[PDB]
Amino acid sequence: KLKLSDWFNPFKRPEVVTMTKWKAPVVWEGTYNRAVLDNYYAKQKITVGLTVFAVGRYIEHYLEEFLTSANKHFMVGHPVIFYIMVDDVSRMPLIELGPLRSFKVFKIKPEKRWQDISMMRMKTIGEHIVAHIQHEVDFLFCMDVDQVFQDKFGVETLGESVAQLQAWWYKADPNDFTYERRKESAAYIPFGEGDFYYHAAIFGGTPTQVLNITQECFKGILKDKKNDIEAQWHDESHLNKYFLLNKPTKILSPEYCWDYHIGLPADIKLVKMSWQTKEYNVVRNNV
Ligand SMILES: O=c1ccn([C@@H]2O[C@H](COP(=O)(O)OP(=O)(O)O)[C@@H](O)[C@H]2O)c(=O)[nH]1
Ligand SMILES: [Mn+2]
Repeated sequence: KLKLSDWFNPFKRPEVVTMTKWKAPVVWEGTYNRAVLDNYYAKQKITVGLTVFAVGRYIEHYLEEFLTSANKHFMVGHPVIFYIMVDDVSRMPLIELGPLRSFKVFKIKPEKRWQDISMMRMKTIGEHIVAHIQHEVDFLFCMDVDQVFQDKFGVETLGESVAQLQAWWYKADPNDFTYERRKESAAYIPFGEGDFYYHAAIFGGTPTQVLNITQECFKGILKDKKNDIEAQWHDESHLNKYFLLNKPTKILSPEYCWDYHIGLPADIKLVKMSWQTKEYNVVRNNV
Protein backbone atom coordinates (compact mmCIF):
# COMPACT_ATOMS: atom_id res chain seq x y z
CA LYS A 1 0.00 0.00 0.00
CA LEU A 2 2.52 2.45 -1.28
CA LYS A 3 1.21 6.01 -1.18
CA LEU A 4 1.96 8.58 -3.90
CA SER A 5 3.68 11.03 -1.54
CA ASP A 6 5.84 8.16 -0.26
CA TRP A 7 7.87 8.52 -3.45
CA PHE A 8 6.60 11.44 -5.57
CA ASN A 9 7.20 15.16 -4.92
CA PRO A 10 5.76 17.38 -7.60
CA PHE A 11 7.19 20.53 -6.03
CA LYS A 12 10.65 19.50 -7.13
CA ARG A 13 9.61 20.35 -10.72
CA PRO A 14 7.35 23.36 -10.40
CA GLU A 15 7.62 24.52 -13.98
CA VAL A 16 6.21 21.43 -15.72
CA VAL A 17 2.97 19.45 -15.46
CA THR A 18 3.38 16.92 -12.61
CA MET A 19 -0.19 16.01 -11.86
CA THR A 20 -3.16 15.31 -14.10
CA LYS A 21 -6.70 16.40 -13.35
CA TRP A 22 -7.49 12.73 -12.58
CA LYS A 23 -4.53 12.95 -10.13
CA ALA A 24 -2.08 10.68 -11.94
CA PRO A 25 1.54 11.70 -11.55
CA VAL A 26 3.64 12.82 -14.44
CA VAL A 27 7.08 11.50 -13.58
CA TRP A 28 9.88 14.01 -14.22
CA GLU A 29 13.50 13.89 -13.15
CA GLY A 30 13.70 15.14 -9.61
CA THR A 31 10.20 14.20 -8.55
CA TYR A 32 10.83 10.51 -7.73
CA ASN A 33 12.42 8.76 -4.77
CA ARG A 34 13.90 5.68 -6.41
CA ALA A 35 15.49 4.31 -3.22
CA VAL A 36 12.16 4.27 -1.49
CA LEU A 37 10.73 2.45 -4.44
CA ASP A 38 13.56 -0.01 -4.98
CA ASN A 39 13.23 -1.12 -1.37
CA TYR A 40 9.46 -1.47 -1.60
CA TYR A 41 9.43 -3.45 -4.78
CA ALA A 42 12.33 -5.61 -3.81
CA LYS A 43 10.38 -6.64 -0.68
CA GLN A 44 7.59 -7.85 -2.94
CA LYS A 45 10.03 -9.66 -5.19
CA ILE A 46 8.78 -8.22 -8.45
CA THR A 47 9.78 -9.17 -11.96
CA VAL A 48 9.41 -6.72 -14.85
CA GLY A 49 8.97 -7.69 -18.49
CA LEU A 50 9.80 -5.86 -21.68
CA THR A 51 8.51 -6.74 -25.15
CA VAL A 52 10.31 -5.55 -28.29
CA PHE A 53 9.69 -6.35 -31.94
CA ALA A 54 12.23 -6.29 -34.70
CA VAL A 55 11.02 -7.37 -38.13
CA GLY A 56 13.17 -6.98 -41.25
CA ARG A 57 16.24 -4.70 -41.21
CA TYR A 58 15.13 -3.22 -37.93
CA ILE A 59 16.92 -6.23 -36.49
CA GLU A 60 20.35 -5.23 -37.82
CA HIS A 61 19.77 -1.51 -37.40
CA TYR A 62 18.39 -1.40 -33.86
CA LEU A 63 17.96 -4.59 -31.89
CA GLU A 64 21.45 -5.00 -30.48
CA GLU A 65 21.72 -1.41 -29.36
CA PHE A 66 18.28 -1.58 -27.82
CA LEU A 67 18.99 -4.73 -25.84
CA THR A 68 22.52 -3.75 -24.78
CA SER A 69 21.16 -0.45 -23.40
CA ALA A 70 18.15 -2.14 -21.77
CA ASN A 71 20.47 -4.57 -20.04
CA LYS A 72 22.41 -1.67 -18.56
CA HIS A 73 19.61 0.69 -17.66
CA PHE A 74 16.14 -0.97 -17.34
CA MET A 75 14.91 -1.75 -13.78
CA VAL A 76 18.39 -2.38 -12.48
CA GLY A 77 18.32 -4.28 -9.22
CA HIS A 78 15.17 -6.24 -10.11
CA PRO A 79 14.65 -9.33 -12.21
CA VAL A 80 13.79 -8.48 -15.83
CA ILE A 81 12.73 -10.69 -18.73
CA PHE A 82 13.19 -9.46 -22.29
CA TYR A 83 10.73 -10.87 -24.76
CA ILE A 84 12.07 -10.48 -28.26
CA MET A 85 9.84 -10.97 -31.27
CA VAL A 86 11.61 -11.30 -34.61
CA ASP A 87 10.78 -12.68 -38.03
CA ASP A 88 14.20 -14.34 -38.40
CA VAL A 89 15.78 -15.78 -35.27
CA SER A 90 18.90 -16.53 -37.19
CA ARG A 91 19.68 -12.76 -37.17
CA MET A 92 19.03 -12.25 -33.48
CA PRO A 93 22.06 -10.57 -31.88
CA LEU A 94 22.75 -12.72 -28.79
CA ILE A 95 24.41 -10.28 -26.40
CA GLU A 96 25.73 -10.98 -22.96
CA LEU A 97 23.21 -10.14 -20.25
CA GLY A 98 23.98 -8.92 -16.73
CA PRO A 99 22.75 -9.85 -13.29
CA LEU A 100 18.99 -10.22 -12.96
CA ARG A 101 18.38 -10.10 -16.75
CA SER A 102 17.28 -13.03 -18.88
CA PHE A 103 15.39 -13.40 -22.13
CA LYS A 104 13.51 -15.43 -24.64
CA VAL A 105 13.00 -15.12 -28.35
CA PHE A 106 9.97 -15.83 -30.51
CA LYS A 107 9.63 -16.17 -34.26
CA ILE A 108 6.74 -14.18 -35.67
CA LYS A 109 5.20 -13.79 -39.10
CA PRO A 110 6.41 -10.66 -40.92
CA GLU A 111 3.47 -8.63 -42.11
CA LYS A 112 3.84 -7.27 -45.61
CA ARG A 113 3.23 -3.56 -44.88
CA TRP A 114 5.35 -1.79 -42.25
CA GLN A 115 2.14 -0.22 -41.07
CA ASP A 116 0.76 -3.65 -40.29
CA ILE A 117 4.01 -4.80 -38.68
CA SER A 118 3.62 -1.93 -36.26
CA MET A 119 -0.06 -2.42 -35.63
CA MET A 120 -0.01 -6.23 -35.36
CA ARG A 121 2.15 -5.87 -32.28
CA MET A 122 -1.10 -5.16 -30.40
CA LYS A 123 -2.45 -8.57 -31.32
CA THR A 124 0.77 -10.42 -30.65
CA ILE A 125 1.43 -8.83 -27.27
CA GLY A 126 -1.97 -9.83 -25.99
CA GLU A 127 -1.49 -13.36 -27.20
CA HIS A 128 1.79 -13.53 -25.27
CA ILE A 129 0.21 -12.02 -22.15
CA VAL A 130 -2.42 -14.69 -22.03
CA ALA A 131 -0.07 -17.54 -22.82
CA HIS A 132 2.79 -16.68 -20.48
CA ILE A 133 3.68 -13.09 -19.54
CA GLN A 134 0.80 -12.86 -17.08
CA HIS A 135 2.39 -15.73 -15.16
CA GLU A 136 5.92 -14.36 -15.35
CA VAL A 137 5.90 -10.69 -14.42
CA ASP A 138 4.19 -8.11 -12.23
CA PHE A 139 4.61 -5.28 -14.71
CA LEU A 140 5.30 -5.12 -18.43
CA PHE A 141 6.57 -2.44 -20.79
CA CYS A 142 6.02 -2.64 -24.55
CA MET A 143 8.56 -0.67 -26.55
CA ASP A 144 9.67 0.27 -29.99
CA VAL A 145 13.09 -1.02 -30.98
CA ASP A 146 14.29 2.17 -32.72
CA GLN A 147 15.46 3.86 -29.52
CA VAL A 148 18.26 3.50 -26.96
CA PHE A 149 18.27 3.66 -23.16
CA GLN A 150 20.60 6.48 -21.96
CA ASP A 151 20.24 6.35 -18.17
CA LYS A 152 18.30 4.58 -15.39
CA PHE A 153 14.76 3.67 -16.37
CA GLY A 154 13.63 2.29 -13.08
CA VAL A 155 10.79 1.35 -10.78
CA GLU A 156 9.59 4.97 -10.61
CA THR A 157 7.99 4.20 -13.99
CA LEU A 158 5.88 1.25 -12.77
CA GLY A 159 2.10 1.45 -12.36
CA GLU A 160 -1.23 -0.13 -13.34
CA SER A 161 -1.28 1.67 -16.74
CA VAL A 162 1.62 3.77 -17.90
CA ALA A 163 1.72 6.21 -20.81
CA GLN A 164 4.56 8.18 -22.39
CA LEU A 165 4.35 11.85 -23.20
CA GLN A 166 5.48 12.38 -26.75
CA ALA A 167 8.46 14.66 -27.00
CA TRP A 168 7.30 17.06 -29.67
CA TRP A 169 3.78 17.77 -28.27
CA TYR A 170 4.07 17.81 -24.47
CA LYS A 171 3.66 21.60 -24.20
CA ALA A 172 1.06 21.83 -26.93
CA ASP A 173 -2.69 22.47 -26.78
CA PRO A 174 -4.82 19.38 -27.57
CA ASN A 175 -6.24 20.94 -30.73
CA ASP A 176 -2.71 20.87 -32.12
CA PHE A 177 -2.22 17.20 -31.33
CA THR A 178 -2.03 14.81 -34.28
CA TYR A 179 -4.93 12.62 -33.16
CA GLU A 180 -6.93 10.87 -35.84
CA ARG A 181 -9.59 13.42 -36.76
CA ARG A 182 -11.79 11.41 -39.13
CA LYS A 183 -14.95 10.23 -37.34
CA GLU A 184 -15.03 7.15 -39.59
CA SER A 185 -12.03 5.79 -37.63
CA ALA A 186 -12.28 3.96 -34.36
CA ALA A 187 -9.32 6.12 -33.26
CA TYR A 188 -11.26 9.36 -33.72
CA ILE A 189 -10.81 12.10 -31.15
CA PRO A 190 -12.85 15.24 -31.75
CA PHE A 191 -11.48 18.68 -31.57
CA GLY A 192 -12.12 20.00 -28.08
CA GLU A 193 -11.17 16.69 -26.45
CA GLY A 194 -7.94 15.17 -25.29
CA ASP A 195 -5.61 15.36 -22.33
CA PHE A 196 -2.15 14.63 -23.81
CA TYR A 197 -0.53 13.21 -26.90
CA TYR A 198 0.98 9.87 -25.92
CA HIS A 199 3.80 8.18 -27.79
CA ALA A 200 3.22 4.59 -28.88
CA ALA A 201 6.98 3.83 -28.50
CA ILE A 202 6.53 3.16 -24.79
CA PHE A 203 3.50 1.99 -22.85
CA GLY A 204 3.07 -0.40 -19.95
CA GLY A 205 1.22 -1.53 -16.88
CA THR A 206 0.35 -4.75 -15.15
CA PRO A 207 -0.21 -7.64 -17.55
CA THR A 208 -3.93 -7.34 -16.99
CA GLN A 209 -4.03 -3.64 -17.98
CA VAL A 210 -1.65 -4.07 -20.90
CA LEU A 211 -3.88 -6.90 -22.15
CA ASN A 212 -6.79 -4.51 -22.14
CA ILE A 213 -4.77 -1.74 -23.83
CA THR A 214 -3.61 -4.04 -26.60
CA GLN A 215 -6.91 -5.83 -27.05
CA GLU A 216 -8.89 -2.60 -27.32
CA CYS A 217 -6.35 -1.10 -29.69
CA PHE A 218 -6.36 -4.13 -31.92
CA LYS A 219 -10.18 -4.19 -32.00
CA GLY A 220 -10.00 -0.64 -33.30
CA ILE A 221 -7.39 -1.51 -35.84
CA LEU A 222 -9.55 -4.36 -37.09
CA LYS A 223 -12.68 -2.26 -37.21
CA ASP A 224 -10.93 0.37 -39.33
CA LYS A 225 -9.89 -2.37 -41.75
CA LYS A 226 -13.50 -3.40 -42.23
CA ASN A 227 -14.34 0.26 -42.87
CA ASP A 228 -11.51 0.75 -45.37
CA ILE A 229 -9.81 3.40 -43.29
CA GLU A 230 -6.32 3.41 -41.70
CA ALA A 231 -5.60 5.78 -38.79
CA GLN A 232 -3.07 8.52 -39.56
CA TRP A 233 -0.57 7.34 -36.99
CA HIS A 234 -1.60 3.72 -36.92
CA ASP A 235 -1.35 2.03 -33.53
CA GLU A 236 -0.46 5.36 -31.90
CA SER A 237 -3.75 6.88 -32.96
CA HIS A 238 -5.60 3.98 -31.36
CA LEU A 239 -3.44 4.13 -28.25
CA ASN A 240 -4.31 7.79 -27.80
CA LYS A 241 -8.04 7.01 -28.09
CA TYR A 242 -7.64 4.22 -25.55
CA PHE A 243 -5.93 6.45 -23.03
CA LEU A 244 -8.51 9.21 -23.55
CA LEU A 245 -11.18 6.77 -22.51
CA ASN A 246 -9.19 4.78 -19.97
CA LYS A 247 -6.92 7.29 -18.33
CA PRO A 248 -3.40 6.14 -17.48
CA THR A 249 -2.60 5.88 -13.80
CA LYS A 250 0.98 7.10 -14.48
CA ILE A 251 2.55 9.28 -17.21
CA LEU A 252 6.27 9.48 -18.02
CA SER A 253 7.79 12.84 -18.96
CA PRO A 254 9.49 13.20 -22.35
CA GLU A 255 12.83 12.69 -20.49
CA TYR A 256 11.82 9.02 -20.70
CA CYS A 257 11.54 9.13 -24.52
CA TRP A 258 13.43 12.12 -25.93
CA ASP A 259 14.13 13.24 -29.49
CA TYR A 260 17.53 14.90 -29.55
CA HIS A 261 16.65 16.38 -32.96
CA ILE A 262 14.75 18.95 -30.88
CA GLY A 263 17.89 19.82 -28.93
CA LEU A 264 17.89 19.74 -25.16
CA PRO A 265 15.74 22.44 -23.62
CA ALA A 266 15.58 23.41 -19.98
CA ASP A 267 12.77 21.02 -19.06
CA ILE A 268 14.65 17.90 -20.14
CA LYS A 269 16.99 17.40 -17.23
CA LEU A 270 18.20 13.82 -17.52
CA VAL A 271 17.38 11.71 -20.59
CA LYS A 272 16.55 8.09 -19.90
CA MET A 273 15.83 7.04 -23.48
CA SER A 274 16.49 8.64 -26.86
CA TRP A 275 15.05 8.13 -30.30
CA GLN A 276 17.22 6.69 -33.03
CA THR A 277 17.51 8.67 -36.22
CA LYS A 278 14.98 7.44 -38.77
CA GLU A 279 16.27 5.28 -41.67
CA TYR A 280 13.08 4.46 -43.49
CA ASN A 281 14.74 4.23 -46.95
CA VAL A 282 16.55 1.18 -45.62
CA VAL A 283 14.39 -0.36 -42.91
CA ARG A 284 10.95 -0.06 -44.58
CA ASN A 285 10.00 -1.70 -47.90
CA ASN A 286 6.78 0.10 -48.70
CA VAL A 287 5.49 3.62 -48.62
O1 LIG B 1 9.19 -2.91 -40.65
C1 LIG B 1 8.84 -2.80 -39.47
C2 LIG B 1 8.17 -1.64 -38.92
C3 LIG B 1 7.98 -1.58 -37.58
N1 LIG B 1 8.71 -2.44 -36.71
C4 LIG B 1 8.53 -2.39 -35.21
O2 LIG B 1 7.44 -1.49 -34.90
C5 LIG B 1 7.95 -0.30 -34.19
C6 LIG B 1 7.12 0.93 -34.65
O3 LIG B 1 7.60 1.34 -35.95
P1 LIG B 1 8.58 2.58 -36.13
O4 LIG B 1 9.55 2.57 -34.96
O5 LIG B 1 9.24 2.47 -37.49
O6 LIG B 1 7.60 3.83 -36.09
P2 LIG B 1 8.13 5.34 -35.83
O7 LIG B 1 8.52 5.45 -34.30
O8 LIG B 1 9.35 5.54 -36.70
O9 LIG B 1 6.91 6.14 -36.13
C7 LIG B 1 9.45 -0.35 -34.53
O10 LIG B 1 10.25 0.31 -33.52
C8 LIG B 1 9.76 -1.85 -34.45
O11 LIG B 1 9.75 -2.35 -33.12
C9 LIG B 1 9.56 -3.42 -37.17
O12 LIG B 1 10.16 -4.17 -36.39
N2 LIG B 1 9.65 -3.52 -38.54
MN1 LIG C 1 9.75 4.06 -33.30
